[PDB]
Amino acid sequence: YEHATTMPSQAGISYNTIVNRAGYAPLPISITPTKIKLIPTVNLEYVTCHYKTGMDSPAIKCCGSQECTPTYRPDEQCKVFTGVYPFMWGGAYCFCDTENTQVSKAYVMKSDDCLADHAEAYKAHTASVQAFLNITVGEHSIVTTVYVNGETPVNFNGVKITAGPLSTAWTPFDRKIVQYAGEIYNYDFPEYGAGQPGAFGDIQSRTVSSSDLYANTNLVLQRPKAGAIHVPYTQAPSGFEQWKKDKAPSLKFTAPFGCEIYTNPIRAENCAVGSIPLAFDIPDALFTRVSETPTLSAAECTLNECVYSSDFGGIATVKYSASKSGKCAVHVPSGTATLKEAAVELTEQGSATIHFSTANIHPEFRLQICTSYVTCKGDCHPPKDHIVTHPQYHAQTFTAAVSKTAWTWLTSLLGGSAVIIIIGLVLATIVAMYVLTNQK
Amino acid sequence: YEHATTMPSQAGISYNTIVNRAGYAPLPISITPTKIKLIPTVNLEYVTCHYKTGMDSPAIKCCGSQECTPTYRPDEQCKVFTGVYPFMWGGAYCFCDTENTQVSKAYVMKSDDCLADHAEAYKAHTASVQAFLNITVGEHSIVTTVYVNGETPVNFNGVKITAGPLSTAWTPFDRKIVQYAGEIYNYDFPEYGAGQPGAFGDIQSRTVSSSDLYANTNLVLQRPKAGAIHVPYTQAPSGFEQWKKDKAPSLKFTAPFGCEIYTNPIRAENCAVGSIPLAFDIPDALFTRVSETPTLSAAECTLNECVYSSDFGGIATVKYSASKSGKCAVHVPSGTATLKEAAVELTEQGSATIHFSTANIHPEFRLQICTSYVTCKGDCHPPKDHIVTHPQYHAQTFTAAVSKTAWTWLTSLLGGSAVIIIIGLVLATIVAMYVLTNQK
Ligand SMILES: *[C@@H]1O[C@H](CO)[C@@H](O)[C@H](O)[C@H]1NC(C)=O
Ligand SMILES: *[C@@H]1O[C@H](CO)[C@@H](O)[C@H](O)[C@H]1NC(C)=O
Repeated sequence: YEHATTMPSQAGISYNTIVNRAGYAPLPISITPTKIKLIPTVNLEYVTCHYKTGMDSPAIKCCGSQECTPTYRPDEQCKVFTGVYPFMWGGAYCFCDTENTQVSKAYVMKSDDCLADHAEAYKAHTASVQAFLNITVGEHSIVTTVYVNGETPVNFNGVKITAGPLSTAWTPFDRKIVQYAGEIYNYDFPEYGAGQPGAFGDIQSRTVSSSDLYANTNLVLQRPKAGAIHVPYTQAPSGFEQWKKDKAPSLKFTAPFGCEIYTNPIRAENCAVGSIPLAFDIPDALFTRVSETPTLSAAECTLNECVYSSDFGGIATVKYSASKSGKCAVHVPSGTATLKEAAVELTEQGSATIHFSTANIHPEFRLQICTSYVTCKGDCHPPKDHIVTHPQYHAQTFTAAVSKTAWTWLTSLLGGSAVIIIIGLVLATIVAMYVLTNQK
Repeated sequence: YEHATTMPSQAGISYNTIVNRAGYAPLPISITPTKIKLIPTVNLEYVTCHYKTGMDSPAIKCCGSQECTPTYRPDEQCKVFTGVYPFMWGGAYCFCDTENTQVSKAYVMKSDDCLADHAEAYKAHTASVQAFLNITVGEHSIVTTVYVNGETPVNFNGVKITAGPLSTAWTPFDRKIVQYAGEIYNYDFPEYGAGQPGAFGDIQSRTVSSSDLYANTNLVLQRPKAGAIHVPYTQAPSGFEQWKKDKAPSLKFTAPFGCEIYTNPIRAENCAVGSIPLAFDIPDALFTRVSETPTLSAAECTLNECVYSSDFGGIATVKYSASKSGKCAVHVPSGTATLKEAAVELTEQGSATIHFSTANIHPEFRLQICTSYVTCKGDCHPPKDHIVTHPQYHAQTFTAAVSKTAWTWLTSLLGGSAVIIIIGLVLATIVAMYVLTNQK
């Protein structure tokens, strides 16, 4: 037997349904999502951190001249200044007043703290969805991680369940993300080998331990101060620190649908978007006979009180005269009310208490018990608190909260609109016939 | 300056271009794709090998009874066969004619050779195109790997180059692929936990070293033969061996467009499909004035010998009277002839030989020397050999091979009919005017 349903993607809220074969005991099914994870496929582009302008000692040649060698280091600048007269603590370092040269080199590498303070630039695509589910089919329970691709099955006690695919392809991440300090930022970082000075990714390394290091920090060399041994340089400040000075709140605080953004692996959790289409395959063995389950006779629903709040604010009592005791499944086929429980203990005679949540002013829901269907009615009152801290436990309709008196006005005004028109047409036809009869 | 072009995705065949500025020396471009890789993203969800049906030693009890231990191993089956009379090498085992019990249980494990002789099932999507290019711009050369996403740039001598994205999204790998013995198969394997007996994936392990194993092989325990201590079982023959028996040739032999399917990483190399858009950003320092390059005047192109073969069958010469010697670029802006080279040495006066490949019988191609432009015209003969081992080095048009006699026949059959129609219309108008004039 193949069953199909559609459970909204909302963690922490149960989803109870019932499988009704033509002549067999109903089968209760409950799916409880404890966590829904969306994990994009991310590949590392590069890693950025503060740079260090490590720079070689200035080689001074007296009374002569020097030439520059490349040495092939990231963003290396080498320059020879002629006419220096360097000084030390001991006195004048050189014995020629002029024609002394000083060659100064300045390169850039990753800082000493790049092994801990670095931001990784990822590219994300083709997100994959997983869900932690507590499933209960016909008293057969399981707690398992299901992949929400519409093909991977979770199987237990002969029952197969295939979840998904998620009705939406929306993902909180763009095509380029930046992960720093265990916090995902949605940033459009420069491509590798295309970084710019003063901005994110001015220095780039393919990996934290990688030997290669692109570096474009606008490094230039200035002439040393007269009578001083040092290598002056003026380059644009670190792009990593500048990015951190203003980077906007992370995806923890800006992701739509209230997603929770986590790292290792980069994932989103409890995104309240879309619905998961569930497909059950229940073997015929689990469908027992009607005589084995209690059979209900002479049952009626009484609505003790209803308050159409977000939580289970409504209650009902069913007067029942059952064939025997035992567990009995309860359900609401309509979408006008959702029960807290999908089962109830049932005695030979008595009354059963059922908690439910609804959004209707005047409920009219055709509740199902063991095999019988009892219509349950009543009135609801507004909840006593304006703002709550939990999501909505039901689903509303466009005509849910109209209430009887608004129906009365809308019908009287629209019906009265039609009645007067009908009277006008009747009078017109009558007088037309009368005039035609007046023709001699 | 930004120069955008396109290049056919055909490995080995050099693609030559000339970029012309307003009044500066033309700049040659030469791109040689040595190798083009298409690398899909693959997720491994299980591996499969030959199974080994393990089984415990039978537990024999004389004048007694035993109970089945709960199953805790892959496909474990346990049965307590009663009324056995085991018979060891040292006579009968039990002194008890009947009410002797034998517990026999069996289960499935991976074979001892699953570390090497296994096939791993991947899911493939979102192929990532890569290329290996020789780029030559203005006597500046670089051999590099270019990611054919339309954003990653390659830098050399101040020149930016961005290739891609590939004009087509075609990939030879299906959604589900299988790697075995270095060969890739487009196999629609069952999902993990859905393996069936006697078919590929009857036993499934998430990874090679994983401690989990899903086994479904119809293992069934049979009653032991009288007087024998052994565990008789029955199960479907291994699905891995059956798949190996009839699995069809791998993608290496069936992939369209002549792709070469390689492994580690799973990739398709040298597919003759699609085109790669190229975008060059050339710094303005590379362009030099026409005065520096050797300008040319008073030249004409004579076609020595043309054969429209796949290779460079056409040979022509240009009689040049250059202002000075040096390098000079040559290119055909049209597609009716592709030159062998994009550079030639010019003396003060002389003749320079050019090799070109054409697909048309009468090449009226508008050759472009570095400064002067020469129209080259002639006739061609068909090639001698029906089959060659080279790909086509030129691009053919729909009207390339129409020749002159067919043009005359077409411009006769069409055209003469239009002339006859014009004559008929003229005669009709003339006689209509004549008959209208004769009203009086
Ligand atoms: C399902 O299992 C989870 C984890 O053990 C638990 O938090 C949740 O309350 C369970 N739900 C039901 C209906 O048993
Ligand atoms: C392209 O690179 C390969 C590898 O170095 C080389 O064999 C080949 O000659 C190169 N082609 C050109 C035109 O430079």
